[PDB]
Amino acid sequence: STQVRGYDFNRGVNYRALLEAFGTTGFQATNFGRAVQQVNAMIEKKLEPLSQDEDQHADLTRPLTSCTIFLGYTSNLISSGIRETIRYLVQHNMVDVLVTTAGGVEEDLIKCLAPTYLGEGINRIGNLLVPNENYCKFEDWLMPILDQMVMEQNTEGVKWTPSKMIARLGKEINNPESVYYWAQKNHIPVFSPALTDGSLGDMIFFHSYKNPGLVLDIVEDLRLINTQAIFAKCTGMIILGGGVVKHHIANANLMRNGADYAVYINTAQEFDGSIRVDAQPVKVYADASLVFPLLVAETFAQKMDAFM
Amino acid sequence: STQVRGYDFNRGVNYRALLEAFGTTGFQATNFGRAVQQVNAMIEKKLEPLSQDEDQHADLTQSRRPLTSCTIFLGYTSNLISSGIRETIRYLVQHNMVDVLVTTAGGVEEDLIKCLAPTYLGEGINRIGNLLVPNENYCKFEDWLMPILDQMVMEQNTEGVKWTPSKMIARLGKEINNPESVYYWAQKNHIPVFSPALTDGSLGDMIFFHSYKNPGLVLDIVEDLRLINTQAIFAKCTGMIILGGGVVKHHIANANLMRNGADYAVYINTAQEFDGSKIRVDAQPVKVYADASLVFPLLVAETFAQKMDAF
Amino acid sequence: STQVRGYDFNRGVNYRALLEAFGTTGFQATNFGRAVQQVNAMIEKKLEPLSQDEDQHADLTQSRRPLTSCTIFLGYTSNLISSGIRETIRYLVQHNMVDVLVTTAGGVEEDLIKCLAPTYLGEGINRIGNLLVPNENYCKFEDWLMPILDQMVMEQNTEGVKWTPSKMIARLGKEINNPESVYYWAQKNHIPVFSPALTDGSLGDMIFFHSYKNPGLVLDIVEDLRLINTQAIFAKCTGMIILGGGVVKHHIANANLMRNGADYAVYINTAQEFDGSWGKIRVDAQPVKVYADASLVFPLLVAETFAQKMDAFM
Amino acid sequence: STQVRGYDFNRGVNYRALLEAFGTTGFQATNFGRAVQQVNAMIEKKLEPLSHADLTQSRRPLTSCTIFLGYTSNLISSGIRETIRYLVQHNMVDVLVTTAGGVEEDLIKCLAPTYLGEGINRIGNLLVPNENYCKFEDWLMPILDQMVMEQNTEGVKWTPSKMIARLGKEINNPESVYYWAQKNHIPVFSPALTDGSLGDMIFFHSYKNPGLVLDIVEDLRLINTQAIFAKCTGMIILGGGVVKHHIANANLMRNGADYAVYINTAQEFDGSQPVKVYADASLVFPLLVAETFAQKMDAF
Ligand SMILES: CC(C)C[C@H](CN)n1ccc2c(-c3cccnc3)cccc2c1=O
Ligand SMILES: CC(C)C[C@H](CN)n1ccc2c(-c3cccnc3)cccc2c1=O
Ligand SMILES: CC(C)C[C@H](CN)n1ccc2c(-c3cccnc3)cccc2c1=O
Ligand SMILES: CC(C)C[C@H](CN)n1ccc2c(-c3cccnc3)cccc2c1=O
Repeated sequence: STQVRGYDFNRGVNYRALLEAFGTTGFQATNFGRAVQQVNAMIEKKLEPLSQDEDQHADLTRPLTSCTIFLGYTSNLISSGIRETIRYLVQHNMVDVLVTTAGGVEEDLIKCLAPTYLGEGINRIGNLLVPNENYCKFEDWLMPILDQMVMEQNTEGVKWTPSKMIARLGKEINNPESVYYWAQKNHIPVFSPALTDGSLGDMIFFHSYKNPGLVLDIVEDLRLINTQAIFAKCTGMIILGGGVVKHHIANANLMRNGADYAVYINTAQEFDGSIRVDAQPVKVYADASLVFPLLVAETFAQKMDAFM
Repeated sequence: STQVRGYDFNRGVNYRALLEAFGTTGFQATNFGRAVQQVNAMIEKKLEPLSQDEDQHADLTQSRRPLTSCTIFLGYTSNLISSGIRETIRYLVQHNMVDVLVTTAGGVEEDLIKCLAPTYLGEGINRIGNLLVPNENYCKFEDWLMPILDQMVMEQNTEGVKWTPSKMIARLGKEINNPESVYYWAQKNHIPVFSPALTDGSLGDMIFFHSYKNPGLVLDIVEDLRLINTQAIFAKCTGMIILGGGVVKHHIANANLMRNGADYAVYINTAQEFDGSKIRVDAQPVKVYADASLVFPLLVAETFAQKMDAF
Repeated sequence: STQVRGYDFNRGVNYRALLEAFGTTGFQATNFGRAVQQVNAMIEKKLEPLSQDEDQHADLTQSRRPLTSCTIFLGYTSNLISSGIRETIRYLVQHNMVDVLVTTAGGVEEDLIKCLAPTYLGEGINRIGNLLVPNENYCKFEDWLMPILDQMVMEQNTEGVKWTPSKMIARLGKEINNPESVYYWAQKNHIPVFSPALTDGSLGDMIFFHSYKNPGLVLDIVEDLRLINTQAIFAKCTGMIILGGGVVKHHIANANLMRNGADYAVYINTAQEFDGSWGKIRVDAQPVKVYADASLVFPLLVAETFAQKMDAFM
Repeated sequence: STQVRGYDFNRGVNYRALLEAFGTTGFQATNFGRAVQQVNAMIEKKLEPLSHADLTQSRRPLTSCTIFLGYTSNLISSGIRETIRYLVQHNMVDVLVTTAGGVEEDLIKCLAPTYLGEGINRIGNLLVPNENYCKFEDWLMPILDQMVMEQNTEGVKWTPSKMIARLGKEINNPESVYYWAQKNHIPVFSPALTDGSLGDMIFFHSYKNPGLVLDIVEDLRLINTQAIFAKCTGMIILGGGVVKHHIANANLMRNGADYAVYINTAQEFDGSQPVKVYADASLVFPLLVAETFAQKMDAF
């Protein structure tokens, strides 16, 4: 059994030892240390070379690795500075699939046009402020792209889905601060059935009266996200801010393995009800704005050289 | 200014007086009393007669549902459909007391599955909090669903049907043909159901599996985007009752869309604010910080169920 | 196995059937139904006829309260006394439906102050969640309190009184002499009130100020430690109803003290577990926890339990 | 206005820059950055040279900022016990306040360890073997005998703070928070001292050796004189509302806190300017100390 012991500041400030001491500190500090262990296990799996046999399985679809990592996050984390943390992972191909919620696409693209501010015509998101002007700049940028998307649908047989639209918006924003710029550049698909539930939806709706008939099919994206999970050698999940992806994915009939590694960081409670098996997930009960940068510092950022 | 005073049990037990006394009890009891007041205000607005030969904008809404003086949006998380709140929601939909439903992944199939086999109390099983759904329930559902999915794909070819989540949910409600089903009553009463996340759970696993046996099903979210927005834009007045989480974010006022803010908005959930989880403005919402499994039946008893005669 | 089924409003509004249907609704509704079952079992145990040597228990407990077949401890946070749940608690104490009260800093003075001036709904003021207590209410209480503290110090110094929080709370309840007061009824019915944190808030500010005018008041917690323990040790059976937080931690079973675990334990609060917040001794029964604001749940619980057995307490 | 921007890991892992970037990250990360600013302001005030003992009835010399450190007992069961012990060891705080269990869980750890989980006492994901309490009871009983004798023969008027100082002196172990508090004349307040296991043992002891008195009114005067004679007041309150923020009282000559940080996961909705970080203090408090007190070790 491991004894409870906190970091001793009589040693001075050794940041690596202080962060490792979370594991023996207890409560959510211990969950954080278990999350670091799970994510380091994911990364070490991902960096294992595929055999010529495994490599063959992999190509039945970006290059397959030994661990396909799904990174799911709520839109609020894109409004926060965690946008930079996510952009870094996507930029360096450290994760394979993104899943987000309503607002999670446009809040990244808008930040390329105008900043979000700290608080305590304004959109308030917790202690953040997005001036209404930011949405106006975004709408002016978006409308011509929606025109091209409808023309391509009608003249070049394009069958749009949320993931194909998000790839197109990332290509158009053409800005290395953008999560979605890097995802499309690095062939990391982005899934968001809720893509139209917020401001981007208001704009697509408005656009549809002057230029009707845009179709966004969710069933083709249903097949694409499943293909990422079914053809994976191994599956990891890092899910932030809420239940963006429920942990139970193991499905014998679909040939879909459970995740070998799963980390959840959120402040949701269980009490109101909010093939390889599904591994026991690690849950850190904490604001991901605090915890996710610390997790990335102790895991992905330690293996930067291997992803360059 | 209103004095804090709880119900006096020396009066014995008058449930109406006990429930009204929540308003002066404080903390979330007071919020419950304010939620009762807001929903009763919504209902009284809805029951106001609408102006003579009123422009329906049936051509603008593409809906067969007649306009009332207050369009009520009822949003709820799937977990509430697994709970007994399924019965509470089914009652409101059955009596045309709400106009639009919005739900999350699982919120459709957990209602339909309960028509085939029961969900059980806990403490091959799917655990949802203290509830248990036997895996066999999903097997029965899949056997029932596959032939309907076949008909839906063929109707794209034979009838020019352009499926959306709302149109699929109405079809599944018609097929289940069971008056215990929320979705049976919604399609019978022309109450549309919106759920872009329709395919994110077990129903999605089945649609995915079916799509290799019978390819072609398209579910378009943009036509549903237009349908849900036109319900809010052509509303004379808007009410929102949102349960279990942020199924719908409160700020809907949009001058460019001529979309009024809600005049009345009630939220019942246990989510925290601290981690960030011309047109009429968005009225200040009432939030009751509580499990909707406790609060929603009490809310309905003191509001909709009091005005059953008018519906 | 019990099927999940909510109340069907097609039956109309039958409040008793609606409240019973919480049991089959799931999530915290089911926990509420379990809490009603546990409290009804506590009350039915309490109402079972006893035989016992009255003088004998009295000399061991140093209490005038007669033993029943179940000793019920009611614990609550001070915020619930600021709320309308003050009326709910006062009712239970008035009718001798509970045996012992335990509260936290503020839980005594917020009841006494309401006898002098009202607390108001919000959304010089003390804000307690969405409640407002005007600062003037505390000034009226201070004016009322100072002469009583003078008498308490005189009785200590001339009549050998050894003050404890429970003895002080009984004296304040006697002095307020107002049937709206929880503490008026507790002292009238010989229900002791325990609060080691009695002086951590406004009442403490006033005791502190008074000690400059009239020094040497002693409030001993060790004699109260013995009084609360003897209530639990000489209990035939123990129930706990704990509101608003962990006012009393549920594990009380102690072989060395001959202190039985609770046979029935109900907790109503919104606290989380995640941040760490010989067949002769009865075990600690598994508690029922309802994750809910007690301001909503406690009156419903009382309606379906204690209020149904009012006849047996007359 | 400050722009929202997270730490860019393209810059590599620079821990000081990463921790500062919490300030511009938003949500509770921003609150953490504000908490570091408030505590650094407290420390800078405390280290200002000053231009009392008969008024406070304390041997502790006044500084330019009196810091009250309040914490729930669960944090003493956690590894935050080490973080608290460090601050007390180096006289970086002036007054401790805790809740039921917060004294004995420090002393018991000097006799036997607490273990990680997921005859055992469970405290969240921590395990305290029942034998730990048995070793503590064996150690405690002789001290209680001496305390009652000193009361009855040497006129000692015990209070929770005087008992906690005595237990810290007796444990005589530099891993103990309460050892360092009594060594450094840092008083510890706990009216709830007897609500838990230590109370069970004092109660048991009272049968064979009756009449121990623990007075709370003398402690009421001692904690107030710490606040009244303060030039400036800082509060660091962990795990819950151990001390409510509003202390300003004109009639008592008691100033409000100039600086206040609260770290806990309590919600305001059921009725349970300071900086509040809504977070488990087991995660946040070591980071806060690393960027504040530990940076100024030389000055202490
Ligand atoms: C993780 C997935 C491979 C499996 C899992 C099965 N429950 N699953 C599927 C889709 C899925 C989607 C989705 C659906 C359709 C189109 N675009 C995205 C979105 C969010 C979560 C999931 C999700 O959790
Ligand atoms: C409530 C709505 C009238 C406006 C509001 C604007 N933020 N809005 C829009 C769509 C919407 C949708 C949606 C989108 C597309 C297809 N089916 C459903 C789903 C959930 C929430 C919203 C939602 O909150
Ligand atoms: C409930 C009790 C019989 C036993 C239990 C043992 N853990 N216990 C004891 C005292 C106790 C007290 C107390 C202490 C001293 C004076 N006045 C009140 C206060 C709050 C909780 C408890 C409490 O939880
Ligand atoms: C911080 C204090 C100077 C003033 C403040 C006024 N509300 N105050 C007082 C006592 C106090 C005590 C206390 C009381 C008596 C004996 N031992 C400790 C415990 C906890 C918090 C407080 C507390 O918050």
